[PDB]
Amino acid sequence: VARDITLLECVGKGRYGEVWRGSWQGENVAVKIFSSRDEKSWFRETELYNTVMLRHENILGFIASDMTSRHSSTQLWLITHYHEMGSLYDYLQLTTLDTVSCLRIVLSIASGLAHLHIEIFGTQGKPAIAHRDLKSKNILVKKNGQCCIADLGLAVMHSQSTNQLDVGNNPRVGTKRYMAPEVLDETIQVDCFDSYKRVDIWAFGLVLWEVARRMVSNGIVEDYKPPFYDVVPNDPSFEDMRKVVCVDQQRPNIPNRWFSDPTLTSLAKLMKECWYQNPSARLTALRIKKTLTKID
Amino acid sequence: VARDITLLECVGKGRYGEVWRGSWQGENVAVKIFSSRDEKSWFRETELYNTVMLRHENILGFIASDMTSRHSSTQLWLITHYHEMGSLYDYLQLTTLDTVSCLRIVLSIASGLAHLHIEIFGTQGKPAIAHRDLKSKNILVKKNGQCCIADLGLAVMHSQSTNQLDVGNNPRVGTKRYMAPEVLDETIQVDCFDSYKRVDIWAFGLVLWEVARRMVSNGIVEDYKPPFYDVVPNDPSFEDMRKVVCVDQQRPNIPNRWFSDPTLTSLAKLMKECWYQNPSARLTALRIKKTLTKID
Ligand SMILES: O=c1c2cc(-c3ccnc4ccccc34)ccc2ncn1-c1ccc(N2CCOCC2)cc1
Ligand SMILES: O=c1c2cc(-c3ccnc4ccccc34)ccc2ncn1-c1ccc(N2CCOCC2)cc1
Repeated sequence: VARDITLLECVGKGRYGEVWRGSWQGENVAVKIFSSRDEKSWFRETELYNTVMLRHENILGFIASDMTSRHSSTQLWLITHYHEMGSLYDYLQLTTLDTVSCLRIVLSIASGLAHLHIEIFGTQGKPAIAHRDLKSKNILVKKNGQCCIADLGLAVMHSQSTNQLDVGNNPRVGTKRYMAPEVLDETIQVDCFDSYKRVDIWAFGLVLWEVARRMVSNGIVEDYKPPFYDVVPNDPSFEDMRKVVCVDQQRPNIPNRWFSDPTLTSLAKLMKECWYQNPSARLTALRIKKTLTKID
Repeated sequence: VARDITLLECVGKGRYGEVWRGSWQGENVAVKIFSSRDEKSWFRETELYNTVMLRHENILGFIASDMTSRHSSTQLWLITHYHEMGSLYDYLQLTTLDTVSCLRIVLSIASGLAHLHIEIFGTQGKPAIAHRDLKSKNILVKKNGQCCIADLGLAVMHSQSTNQLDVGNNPRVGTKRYMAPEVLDETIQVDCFDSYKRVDIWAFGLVLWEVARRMVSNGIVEDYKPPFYDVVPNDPSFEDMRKVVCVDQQRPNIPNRWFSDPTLTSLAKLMKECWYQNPSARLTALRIKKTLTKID
């Protein structure tokens, strides 16, 4: 089917490869073409899409995964639904948010992440899945104002039936800017599936921060900024992050104007419960989901 | 609701209190009257029945918990379904088993234990529950040849809605005869919920041993004996058990004649995989259920 996709324009590009707006069967599609060095991620994401029943409103839906030759060389493609509003990263720089829009975004993400983390038994079930590269560029905004989570190339899996933690075999590591302290300082218990969920929760708190900044209260709003924008450069090194997060113990600042708004007050408390040093102390995805469902 | 029951005969009495066949609305019921020293166990088990949807064919069904004044003293009652075949401890002493009835017993136990251990979500859900006092006296035999698990007095609970382990406040500790190595040597990670499930699997392996001895093969069967009958006395001390299980690494002996019967050969393997010194190496309850489902 890759043969029948017309590529229209590149809408994203990095070390991972490229993403194109494509045309297939009269519809827009997104086509990720992986770079020659990220093949293990293609393989992992193709694995999940072909073996795990993983359909959910807030998880990017796959159309197909192909191996195609483009002028005497094999490319690995992932074809998915196309979301014209773009990633959450771009969207937040192009608009501000009201309370309703802000809460739909962060609840839809929590709902997606809770569905990954929870094992489902029986016929149409799935193992537990930790994401491990959660960030605002890996979240797409839908026209209905909810989001969906993309990029399963680092997923780890677990099934209670087995002692079996399925970590794959991918040299890729998570985005440094969003790595939790226990990943930066290499004390993460790599044999414990729960450790990976607590890493997703750390990174979720950062996304929550990023989105809350863009909700208007009392007529004012903060500029879009990425986590730790003030203390690390662009493309921060491993050591930059370790210094800020581990040695200096820093966390994103809460703007004072948030305390004059009850929603932002509740989101401030929530995000700080994603950031405890002790990974065991952090909220679960399901607790976040429930809490955001009650926030008004 | 304790006034609506008439106690007819005491069918058991020990350190824990007493159990009575009572009469209620045309049916037998079991009435456990707790001893004064075991008040916290009544409280825990009343806490569970009041806060947890716990219904399963292989878990002793509760009718009510009540406080009542008899003899000018307060008795704490737990009123359950009654099983005239008695506990597994009684039944194994009354009779021998054929292959079908042996597998029906130990499968149904695995099935109840798996159900305790697994967390269920939604409106029909429940937290994960570890039992902590599993033994043949805490398992009742039903007329249909299946069993149900009793005695949640030491239960510990866990759910994906909170990273806090819900332990009791109960000084009571499990039956020493069945305690796992990591309990006896006090190396159990008291903060990790998984380690309490692993304690149940140790004990389940011991129950499996007791049941297996009573399955006849090629006209051979063993007398009923409790685990470790040959190396500790009745009512063994904590040291008695630690010397056998930890210091000497002893394990219940496998009768040679089991290796002449394919079923008992499969049961011997399954026991072994319950008895590893390393708790994390042990099978899960769900994998035991699945294995016993496929053993013929
Ligand atoms: O980039 C995408 C996109 C990417 C994936 C995708 C597929 C496979 N793997 C991924 C891993 C990480 C993140 C995304 C994917 C799936 C669907 C997608 N729909 C849309 N756009 C996208 C479309 C437009 C835009 N502009 C930029 C800012 O606003 C206006 C237009 C920016 C992004
Ligand atoms: O003891 C029971 C029994 C106990 C519970 C029960 C309720 C609440 N908590 C518990 C905690 C641990 C164990 C059991 C319970 C529930 C149902 C029960 N049905 C039957 N008998 C029982 C009845 C008779 C006998 N003999 C065996 C020897 O030949 C004479 C009869 C032995 C046991």
